[PDB]
Order: sequence, then structure tokens, then C-alpha cells
Amino acid sequence: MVISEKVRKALNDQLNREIYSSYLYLSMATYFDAEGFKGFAHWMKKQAQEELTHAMKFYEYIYERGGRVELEAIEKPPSNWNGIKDAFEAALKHEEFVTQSIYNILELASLALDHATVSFLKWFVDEQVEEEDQVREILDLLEKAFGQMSVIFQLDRYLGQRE
Amino acid sequence: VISEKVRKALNDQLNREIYSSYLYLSMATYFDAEGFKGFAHWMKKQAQEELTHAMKFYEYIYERGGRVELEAIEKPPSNWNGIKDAFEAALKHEEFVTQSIYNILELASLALDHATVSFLKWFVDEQVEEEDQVREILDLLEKAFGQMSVIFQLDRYLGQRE
Repeated sequence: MVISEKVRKALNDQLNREIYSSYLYLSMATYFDAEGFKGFAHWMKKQAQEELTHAMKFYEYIYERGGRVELEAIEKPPSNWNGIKDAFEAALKHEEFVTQSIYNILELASLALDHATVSFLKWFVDEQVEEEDQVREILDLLEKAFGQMSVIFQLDRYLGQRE
Repeated sequence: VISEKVRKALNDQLNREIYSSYLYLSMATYFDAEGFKGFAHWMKKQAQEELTHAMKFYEYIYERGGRVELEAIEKPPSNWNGIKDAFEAALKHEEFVTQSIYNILELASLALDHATVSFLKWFVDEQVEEEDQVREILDLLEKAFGQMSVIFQLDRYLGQRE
């Protein structure tokens, strides 16, 4: 182990946090499927495969560092919200808490003098000043829709074709 | 149009198959720790395979006008007493899902939901070769007892599963 047990613990908690991001985004699908937004569910669903691919990268990095991963319990996510906005609001806060979480690991890793993990985390800070700019954009759109259903379908149908 | 009862049983089965993906990944976090990348690679294909099963239960529960509810995922075990002790846990885990499919297959045939019955039959099959992949490994093991030599032959071979 060239990592410190301190930085590998934090990289391990971050692996656990995105697994839960993958479960919470899947759960927002179950709601969006339930309320008939197939395109909003499709998107959440692929936001869940994307957070899982992030966990893989954390997973493998821990092991090349020399360390080992330990998985923790996943607690049951919210299943129902107050509407499309309330759900996509929720994706926005969660995509902000993880933006802050990855700031602490970034710091922590520079405080620890870990030049590699910092560099490795370089891609994730950028990755997620995108992702939570997308989500806010999403929510700023369904506002001016104003419950006008014509253009919510328009957004369902458009986020529904993210590949 | 699924009944509430047939729904409930498929919703639990979906949450059980998710725990299986998680358990097998956890088993992969023990295997790379102990230095077997083939066995860990093999557990990683399996978990992601359990995932796929759990999204087919998913699209089906919405084809029939139901909704998935996602329950809490218990913490997996993280250590066992060796490779065969883990693949021991493997076989037993997927013997129990195999009997939990049958009970749904009954429950739905009594329903008489002929639609969920027919679809489970894909799983009943695919599930009754999942155990046999694990069954022969446990014995591909057991006769291995030791000879870390062929255990390493084995780990190499398992490690190329796609």
C-alpha cells in the first residue's frame, strides 16, 4: 500500500457514494416510468449506468494503488416525489452534494501530498461541473414549460434519446 | 394488469437479484485482495449479469402496468476462508434464488397469470445453468484441494470469461 489508509478510506467512501447515486437515479426512473415519462426514466437510467462506470474507475484505481475495496450497505432510496420538478430538483441537490464531496477528497488528497490520486481525481471535478450544469439546465427548462404539457413531452422525448 | 400479488413477488425478486449483483461484486473485492484477478474478473461478469436479469424483471413490471419499488440493499459479506469457501457461498446463494423462482412460477400459475409464468420460464432456464457454471467450479475446485498450480490454471481460465 502506497496509499495512506486515510486516502483509500475516502476513495472507498466515494466509491460507495456513487453506487448510491446509481441506485437513487434508478429509483427516480421507477417514479418516471410510473408517471408515464419514459424519456425522463430512460435518462435517469443511463445516469445510473454512468455513475456505475465511475465506481469501476474508483474500484480499479484503489487496487492499482495497492489497496482493496469494501462495499457497504445501500439504504433504500426515495421512490416518489411531488412531480417532475420535485424529482429533477432532487437530482440537482444530489449532484451538488457529490460535487462538494469530491472537493473534500480533492483537498484531503492534496493535504495528504498524494500527487497521483489528486491527478486521478482531476477528471472527476471537471466531469461533474458538467453533470450538474446539465441537471440545473434540465430543471430550468421544465420551469418555463409552466406545466404546459406540450413541451414537457418535448423534453421527455429529448432527454429520452440520450445515448 | 398484473395482480398486486404477482406484482409483489416480482418486485421482491427484482430486489433479490440486485443483492446478487452486489454480493458477487463484494466477492470480487475479496478475490482481488487475495490476488486472484481471474476469479475477481469472473465475479465481476456475474454481478453485471445479475444486473441485466434485474432490469428484465424491471421492463416486464412496467410492460404489465406495475411499478418497481427499490428496497434497501443489505451489506454483503466481505471475507471468506478461501476460494472454495466463497464459491461455496456462491452455489448456496443461487440455489436459494432457484427455489424462489419456482415459488413465483407456482404463485403465478395458480393466479392464473399465464403471462408472468411464461416469462419466468426464461429465468428458470437461465437460472438453472447459472448454478451449473458455479457447481462445476466448486468441483473444479474441491478436486483442487491445494495444487495452487492448477488453481492458477483455473484462475487464468475463469479470468477470460466475457
